Amino acid sequence: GSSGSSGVKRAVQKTSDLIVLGLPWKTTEQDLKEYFSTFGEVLMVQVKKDLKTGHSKGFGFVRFTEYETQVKVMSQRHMIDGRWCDCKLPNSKQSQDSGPSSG
Repeated sequence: GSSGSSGVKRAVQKTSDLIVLGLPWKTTEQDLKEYFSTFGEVLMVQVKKDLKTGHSKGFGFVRFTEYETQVKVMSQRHMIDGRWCDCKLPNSKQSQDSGPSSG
């Protein structure tokens, strides 16, 4: 079958906001700051929540002070409150709107 890639999308870039998927509800922005702070120092913390049910979307945005910290974070996984969470970079697929919002 057709399968096999040589050198995945690799482009030079500096520290950037990382999106976390598989986050619990109990865990909030304030809690995430303390948890993530364990790796070093939290530079940015945010938790996305729905408006239909009010329950967290299960994902949010976070940024570390050191690029090495954020990079090493995305490399390995982390168990928050016994829940499985993964850190990945935001792609075109998900483009959170801001300021100028049509509507």
